[PDB]
Amino acid sequence: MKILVIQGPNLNMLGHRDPRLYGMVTLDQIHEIMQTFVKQGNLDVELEFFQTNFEGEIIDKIQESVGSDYEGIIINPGAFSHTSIAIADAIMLAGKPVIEVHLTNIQAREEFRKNSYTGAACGGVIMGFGPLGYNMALMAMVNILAEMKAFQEAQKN
Amino acid sequence: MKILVIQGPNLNMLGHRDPRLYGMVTLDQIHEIMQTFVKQGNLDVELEFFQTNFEGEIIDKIQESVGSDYEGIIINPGAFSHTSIAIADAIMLAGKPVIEVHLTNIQAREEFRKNSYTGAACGGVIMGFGPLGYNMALMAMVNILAEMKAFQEAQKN
Amino acid sequence: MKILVIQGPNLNMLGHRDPRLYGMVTLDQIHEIMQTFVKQGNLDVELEFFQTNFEGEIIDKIQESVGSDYEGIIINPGAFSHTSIAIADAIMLAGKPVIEVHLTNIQAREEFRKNSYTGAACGGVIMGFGPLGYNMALMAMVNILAEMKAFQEAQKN
Ligand SMILES: COc1ccc(C[C@@H]2C(=O)[C@@H](O)[C@H](O)C[C@]2(O)C(=O)O)cc1
Ligand SMILES: COc1ccc(C[C@@H]2C(=O)[C@@H](O)[C@H](O)C[C@]2(O)C(=O)O)cc1
Ligand SMILES: COc1ccc(C[C@@H]2C(=O)[C@@H](O)[C@H](O)C[C@]2(O)C(=O)O)cc1
Repeated sequence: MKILVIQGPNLNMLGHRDPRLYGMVTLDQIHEIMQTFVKQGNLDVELEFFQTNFEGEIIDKIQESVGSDYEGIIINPGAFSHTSIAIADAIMLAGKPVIEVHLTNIQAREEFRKNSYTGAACGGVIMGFGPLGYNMALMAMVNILAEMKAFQEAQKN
Repeated sequence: MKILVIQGPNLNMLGHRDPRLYGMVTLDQIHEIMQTFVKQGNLDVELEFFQTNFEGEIIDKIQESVGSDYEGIIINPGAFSHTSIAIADAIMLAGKPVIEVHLTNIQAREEFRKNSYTGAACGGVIMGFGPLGYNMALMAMVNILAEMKAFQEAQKN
Repeated sequence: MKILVIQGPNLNMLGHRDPRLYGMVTLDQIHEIMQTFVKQGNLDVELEFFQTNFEGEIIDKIQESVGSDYEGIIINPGAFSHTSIAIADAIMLAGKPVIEVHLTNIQAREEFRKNSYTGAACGGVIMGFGPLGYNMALMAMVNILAEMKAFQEAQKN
C-alpha cells in the first residue's frame, strides 16, 4: 500500500524553534522514524511525504490522491485544523481512510485550538504523543486497510 | 461583455464525489450549460472560467479583473465564503458587479456555513438551485450591466 | 541591518480604490517614503519589500528569514490578521522582533476586524495612522535592535 503523509504549516520548522511543546526532533527525523517502523515491522507499505504552508496545496494533494495509487492519508493540518472548512471538505470527498495527527494535545492549549474541522471529517484523531503519534497512525492505518480488504474478500463470496 | 466565472475550492471535484447535495454533473458540464444559456438567449456575453483551491489565486484573479476587459464576476467561493475576509475585501474593491452563487442552500446546512463574508460584499446571492444557479446569475448580470449602461448613456445627455 | 517589510492581501491595491479609510497613496509610494525616512536619518538599514495575497507565501517568507541576515520584520497581514493562526504561529517562531502595522484603526471598524491573532504574537502593534504608521514601525525597529545589541555585548562582560 502507498500511504500519503501530509504535514501542514510550520511543521518544517520542528527542531529549530520552541522546545516547550515540540522538543528538538526535525520533520525529516520523524519521517525517518516512520520509515523504520515500516521496515522493521516488515510492512508492505510505501510512504510518500508532503509538507506545505499553503492551504490550497493541501487541498490539491488530497484531490490528486482520488483515483490514484494511494490507499490512505495520514495528516497533520497544523493551524489549519482549526480554521479550514475547505480542507475538511476535501477530506470528506477523499473516499479513503484519513487519520489526523497532532504533536500536542489541542484540548489542553488556547481556546482557539480546541476546534478541529479537519479532525471531525477524519475517521480518527491522535494527539499529544509528540512524534510517536505518527507511528500510532501508521499502525492504525495498516489495521484499517487489512480489515477493509479482508471484509471485501468475504464480500463477493 | 466579458464575464468572469470563478469557482472555489473542491468545486472541481463535482460529479466525482457526494451525490446528495451535489448530484452527478461535473464542473465542465456546468460551464457548458452556461454557454448554452448564452446561446439560447442570444446574449452578448463572452465567458471565461477559472477554478482554484487557493484563496490567493482567487484574490489575484479578482484584482487582475480591475481595469480589464471584464464587466462583471460570477463567483462561488466554496468553503472560503464563510472564512475569507480577504476575498470579501477584494470583492469590495473590484469596482464592478459581483454575484455569488452556491449550489446548496447554505441556510439549511451546518451552522458554520451560514455566514458568508463574501456574499455580504457581493451585490446579490443565489443559493440552493444546483447548476441552474449559474444561469440565474447570468441573467441578472446582463440586466444589471444594461441598466448601468443605460443610466450612463442618459447621464451625458 | 536588513529589515523585511511584508504586506498582505489587497495592499497592492492601495490608491487604486476606496479613499474613505485608505486615502490615495500607493503601496510603491509608501515603500519610497520608508526608504526616504532611512536615507534622511542616515540609518544603517537595508529595506526589503514583499507583498502577497497568499497566506502560505507570507508564512514561507517569515520562515526564510529564520537564521538569515534579516534582523527584524515589519508586517501588515491585512485581513489575515483576524483569521490566520498559521501566520501567528510563524511569527512566534521567527526568533526576531516583529511589529504589526495597520493603516486603519481596527478597534473602530466591523466586529470581525477587532481580533488580531498575528498582532498578539507580535511584540508591538501600530494602527490607524495611515502610511505614517510604517515610519513609526521603522523608528521602533531601529530603537529595539540597538537596545537588544547594547544589551548582548554588556551581558557578555
Ligand atoms: C515549531 O513549529 C511548530 C509550530 C506548531 C506546531 C503544532 C501544530 C500546529 O501547527 C498548531 O497550529 C496546532 O494547533 C497543533 C499542531 O497541529 C500539533 O500539535 O501538531 C508544531 C510545530
Ligand atoms: C464535491 O465537492 C464539493 C464540496 C463542497 C461543495 C459546496 C460548495 C462548498 O465548497 C461548500 O464548502 C460551501 O459551504 C457551499 C458551496 O459553496 C456550494 O453550495 O456551492 C461542492 C462540491
Ligand atoms: C484598497 O485595498 C485595501 C483594502 C483593505 C485595507 C486595510 C487592511 C486590510 O486589508 C483589512 O482587511 C484589515 O482589516 C485592516 C488593514 O490591515 C489595514 O488597516 O491596514 C487596505 C487596502
